[PDB]
Amino acid sequence: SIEKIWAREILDSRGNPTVEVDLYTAKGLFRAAVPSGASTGIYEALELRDGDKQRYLGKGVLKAVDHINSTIAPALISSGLSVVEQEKLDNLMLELDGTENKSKFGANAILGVSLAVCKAGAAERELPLYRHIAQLAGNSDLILPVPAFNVINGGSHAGNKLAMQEFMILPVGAESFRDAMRLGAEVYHTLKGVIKDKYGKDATNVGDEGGFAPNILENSEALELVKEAIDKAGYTEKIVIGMDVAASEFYRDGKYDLDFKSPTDPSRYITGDQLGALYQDFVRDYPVVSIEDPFDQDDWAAWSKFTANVGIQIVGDDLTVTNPKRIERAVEEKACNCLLLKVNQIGSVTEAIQACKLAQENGWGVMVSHRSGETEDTFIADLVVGLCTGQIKTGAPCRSERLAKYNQLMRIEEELGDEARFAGHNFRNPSVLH
Amino acid sequence: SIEKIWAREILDSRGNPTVEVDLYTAKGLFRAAVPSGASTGIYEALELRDGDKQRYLGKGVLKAVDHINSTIAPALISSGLSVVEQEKLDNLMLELDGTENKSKFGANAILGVSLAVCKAGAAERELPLYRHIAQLAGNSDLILPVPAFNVINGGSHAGNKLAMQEFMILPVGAESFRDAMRLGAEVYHTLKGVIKDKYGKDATNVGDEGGFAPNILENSEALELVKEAIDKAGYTEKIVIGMDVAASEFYRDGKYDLDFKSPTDPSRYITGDQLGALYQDFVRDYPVVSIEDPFDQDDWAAWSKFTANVGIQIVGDDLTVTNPKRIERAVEEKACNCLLLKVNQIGSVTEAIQACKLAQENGWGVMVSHRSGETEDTFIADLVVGLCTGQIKTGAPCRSERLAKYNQLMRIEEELGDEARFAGHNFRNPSVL
Ligand SMILES: [Cl-]
Ligand SMILES: [Mg+2]
Ligand SMILES: [Mg+2]
Ligand SMILES: [Mg+2]
Repeated sequence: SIEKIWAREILDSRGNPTVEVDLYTAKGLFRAAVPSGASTGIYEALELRDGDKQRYLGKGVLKAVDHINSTIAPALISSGLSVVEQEKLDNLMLELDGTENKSKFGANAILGVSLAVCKAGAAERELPLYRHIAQLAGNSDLILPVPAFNVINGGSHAGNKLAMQEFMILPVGAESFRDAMRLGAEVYHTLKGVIKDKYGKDATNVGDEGGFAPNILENSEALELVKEAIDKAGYTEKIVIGMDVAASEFYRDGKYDLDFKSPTDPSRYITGDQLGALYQDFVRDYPVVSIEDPFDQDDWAAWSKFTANVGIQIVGDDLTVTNPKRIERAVEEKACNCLLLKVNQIGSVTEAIQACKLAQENGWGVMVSHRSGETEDTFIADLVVGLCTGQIKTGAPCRSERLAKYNQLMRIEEELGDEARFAGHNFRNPSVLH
Repeated sequence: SIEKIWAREILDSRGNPTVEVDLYTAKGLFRAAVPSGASTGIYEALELRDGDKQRYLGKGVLKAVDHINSTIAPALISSGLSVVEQEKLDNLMLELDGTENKSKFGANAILGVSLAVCKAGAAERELPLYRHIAQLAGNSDLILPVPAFNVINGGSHAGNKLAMQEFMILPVGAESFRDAMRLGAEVYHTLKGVIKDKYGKDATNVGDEGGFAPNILENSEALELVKEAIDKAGYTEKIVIGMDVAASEFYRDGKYDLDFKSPTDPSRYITGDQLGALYQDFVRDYPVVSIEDPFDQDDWAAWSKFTANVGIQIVGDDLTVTNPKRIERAVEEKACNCLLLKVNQIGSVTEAIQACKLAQENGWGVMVSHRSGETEDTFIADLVVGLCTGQIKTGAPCRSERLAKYNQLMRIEEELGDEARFAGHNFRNPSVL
């Protein structure tokens, strides 16, 4: 039932071009936009960039836009398939591309259409997007996720020495999602004053995801600042800490560099075992309940060893790239126990849902995720609810490419009323709350 | 007519609560959100905050929301008025409020509904939002505005010694609005590198509007950095600079302090004349074609004198605070020649349009503006096009509460097709195009 499709180039939260797709049906216009990461794993589906240095510094996405309007569009229209057939329409583009990593049209082109298709499908069945997604996934009793706000940005997301990428707070003890937003925001505002008083005002500017980017090096200090903010806000024991190390960003010849943003100096490099011993101290001295990408995307041995020696959540991101093939290996080698779900790491809604179900069926938790480069699109809000993962990270409660998703989640909770439950302390496995 | 009105509390780009309204008609759902404003004041409309220091540091807006759901909503529904009747519906809310500055219900409450009504009205007319606004204002020759990107911040918006508040780049030489976005984005990224190499990576983070706030004191240094970025990007002949001094922030005992962020010392204070002399140098040495709030909101003498002695655009912000009465005085005293248009500062769509037309009818330019605390709402994009102001400032090309507007403007340009026209070098008076 697809009448027409038109893609365009828009700008993401960092000012870089990205793909946006408008899809028309008898129900009206449905548009979606595609995110873009900065710390991208080498195994992620291909993000097709034009490479025209004389334009957007080679970051244009006209090629991906043209593939959509000139090749993908006519094909989906010809199929005559209803937009409710997410799997059939997605597989169609997959075949049309014909490559494993979507290197012909680009994962950004395919995903742009896939997303618009899903929104049109929900309208076709007269249902909110989150409910439609739930049916596509095979879920009934939906639930609001615990939000993980990245309030201190480091790594390749900020201008500071801080090597680790994200320090997140999770309002596990909130009464509802709306309440979770309040605690998150309150801690964030308290944290601004905590940082300002110790490092000055020039340390309250933010990184790509809205978290403060203080001029610090020690990751322990970041944790200390967050913990102090939590306590000062009066939410100790109601808010826990999450981390995204994104170790692949500072992996240097088997070793790890916790100061890679400074002039290269191998003498400061540390081994995997040392890095792991550091994490143990963090989990011991701080309320750290989740650590994402603690080791390089290829350093499997380190993942298995660490995970087997911790009782917290270990999240695969660059390790798994929302890819079933990589997920299968991680589950067999018990490399981690949670999957970070990024629709643009694989390239289609169908594959993302499949990756999610695969993790869930193996006892893994699943945290839906934005990319460091986001747009005003809010698809992941409805996605996390429909997939009942119980957890999502989509930024600090700062910068609207972040708030747009959090605001949408509050609207979802409002619409569901007493039909949905907050994940709370069961963010790892909310299927028990039903 | 209106079937239902439901308001809720959402978070703005800084993490503070604000008002969002859902308006229902036979046509469907129409929602809009309100940007950050001011709770206190004497001229501008005031936003109503809860004041509960225990909740959101006292920045909640539950009261404003309550007024919409338990008061405004039922009143507008009963009237049976069509959403196409913007003026009548807005007037009804103004009378329901009673105050002169919308201090009872809150400017954020009234504007929220006003914005939703306008979006719903456009649907009833079966027209895009920018077109509906154009008809409400009496315009037909729509025009795409030149964007003014705030890439370097100072004053109260930064932790540096830099006194002046905003340093913007305007792609007046762009071929279209889409092209203007590319130029702005390319210069922004180029600027980031220039700052990283000169000040260090630790100075490449962004402020509330997405611009950079390097540790600098000299205002000429900020201009120098922007100029270098423009040149390095290769657009020296297509991009000019706009400034927002926000002089009210450093106005001291009838004088001005270009280092007010340092320990008080009136011996460094400068007079209006001296401050104007500095601007004179900025205009001669850099491609500055526009300066906002060069003097205090009450220092009328300095405004009129400066405007009469320069040829650049002079924009009233705190001076005019989007207020008809203030605008009238500024017009009669020739204090400035451009109105910064902040819808939430007046409180209603109807009143904002009237303030815009008042300015335009008096030979003034008009630059639509965002607020420090923005939302994912894109209303002002359609507004600047429908009003044909020729210029808008809604952030650096960074942080989506800014990009949402810019992307929407690109969609509008695309929608206009061949009829699309870019203000370009005539951003001050697109009336000629
Ligand atoms: Cl403002
Ligand atoms: Mg990454
Ligand atoms: Mg990650
Ligand atoms: Mg101003």
